[PDB]
Amino acid sequence: VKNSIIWFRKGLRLHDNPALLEACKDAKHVYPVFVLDPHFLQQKVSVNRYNFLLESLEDLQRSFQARGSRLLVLRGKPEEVFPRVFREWGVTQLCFEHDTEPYAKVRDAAVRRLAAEAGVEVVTPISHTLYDTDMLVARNGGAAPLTMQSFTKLVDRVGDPPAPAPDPPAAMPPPAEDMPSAAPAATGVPTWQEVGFKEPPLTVFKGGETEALARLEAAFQDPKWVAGFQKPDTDPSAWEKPATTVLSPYLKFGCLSARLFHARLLEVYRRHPAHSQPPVSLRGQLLWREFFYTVGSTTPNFHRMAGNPVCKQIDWDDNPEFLAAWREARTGFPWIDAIMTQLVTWGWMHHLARHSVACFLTRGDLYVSWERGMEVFEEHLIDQDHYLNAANWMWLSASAFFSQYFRVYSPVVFGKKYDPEGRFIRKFLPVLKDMPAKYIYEPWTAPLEVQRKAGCVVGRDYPAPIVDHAVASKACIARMAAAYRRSK
Ligand SMILES: Cc1cc2nc3c(=O)[nH]c(=O)nc-3n(C[C@H](O)[C@H](O)[C@H](O)COP(=O)(O)OP(=O)(O)OC[C@H]3O[C@@H](n4cnc5c(N)ncnc54)[C@H](O)[C@@H]3O)c2cc1C
Ligand SMILES: [Cl-]
Repeated sequence: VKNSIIWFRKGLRLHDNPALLEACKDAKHVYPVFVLDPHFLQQKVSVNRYNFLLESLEDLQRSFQARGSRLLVLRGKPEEVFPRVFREWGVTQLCFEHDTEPYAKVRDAAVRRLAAEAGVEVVTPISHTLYDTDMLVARNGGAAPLTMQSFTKLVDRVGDPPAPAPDPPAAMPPPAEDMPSAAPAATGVPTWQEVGFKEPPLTVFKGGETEALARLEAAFQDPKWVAGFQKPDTDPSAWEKPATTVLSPYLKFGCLSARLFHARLLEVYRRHPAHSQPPVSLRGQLLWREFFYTVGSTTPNFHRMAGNPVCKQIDWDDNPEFLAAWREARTGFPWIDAIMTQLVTWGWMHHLARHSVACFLTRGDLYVSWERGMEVFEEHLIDQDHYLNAANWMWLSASAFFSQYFRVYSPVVFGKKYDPEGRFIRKFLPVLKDMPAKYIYEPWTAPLEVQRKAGCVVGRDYPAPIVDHAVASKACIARMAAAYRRSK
């Protein structure tokens, strides 16, 4: 008989899951498995992203229970768990979504060898990304395109991505009963308190495939907005109803299939001939994800500066004081501090909000390495993606892809163009709630009487600005100009 395991790592969903469809085919028993490291926090990860994963697994558990099955959260490392459960469950086939991250390739290689020793067939379909990323490289002459414009001409020569896979059957072959490694008390989904966290999650975005689909349909309720979407024209100060889809955490964990997203976009585009085109369109945003995935998977040391063949080597400063002030939202610039407060509270900010804080920390003001800001983003972001977080930090620091280091966002003027009353600022920084809008972006310019009437004295309730933007930015520009000249 055929007994199979569908191993969840990403792809935390039942829709468009070719690995699950293959695991169920002609199977007598199916073991849906997620491997959890109970010593993860005793190693970096916020409760917001880890609870988002737990809610995603809880959503999987209900979906499996609704089809006569059950999700098994096995404790331990995969190289030690699978050799046992291969023999105990009589497994003949192992199925999991292909992953191109560096750690994934080492882990998957090791598991593949253990599977061959136990006589277990391994099927690893591609469905995290739109395309087979190795096929795009092979189609482009053996090297990944380094520009979005050339990357778009490649995907247009390849054609549409594969259709989303059909849904699994209404009933699924259940796990075998009374197997010791499948005991319910040792395979349940843990809560955020049980994995070690002490502070509760504060984010407003709930995890799981069900939430991902409901947010997808909400984005498509207005097909004209989808068709006319232009990323650079969206509002970073909008928080009550964010100006973009906020599908990034679900695409990161695979709660939403990118191919389903892409297939829905094409339906709307066929009916609205004036729809926006890449790179600004909503399809263009999925292409940025694919573009960065294709470059980064074929570039060694992509997440670092040294040894990265595509990253500029810049003499970033080792200023721990500037980094701590930026990390703890006490720079003295309310627009910067409000975004960094949203980072720790929600785990998600609008793309241009991330532009503001990343330019400020790196090539704009503090001249700290993009790797340091990256480490802070990887801790709190619920959409934390190894390749996207890398490439966008190298973009914002003018270390890769982007080179116009003379374009420097003002931490005073940028948000003021969207939100002159500072509603975004008062939301996330309630200490400035009573500050009049004339000084909300520049509280140190307010007279002492106004600061006292609003109960926010600069240097007592809210910190004074750590740098003068006009002085700091001119220095960063002069130094970036020399870094782009000394190289060749
Ligand atoms: C410094 C910095 C760090 C970032 N780190 C991450 C990260 O860790 N994870 C992440 O998902 N995105 C990251 N981004 C990209 C961008 O911030 C988010 O993808 C976007 O803000 C998510 O909101 P959304 O889903 O509403 O985007 P939408 O505008 O709705 O775009 C839809 C989808 O397209 C993809 N996408 C959009 N913009 C980009 C982009 N610039 N690069 C790659 N994919 C994109 C995402 O999968 C997103 O869900 C980063 C950008 C910056 C400037
Ligand atoms: Cl500006």
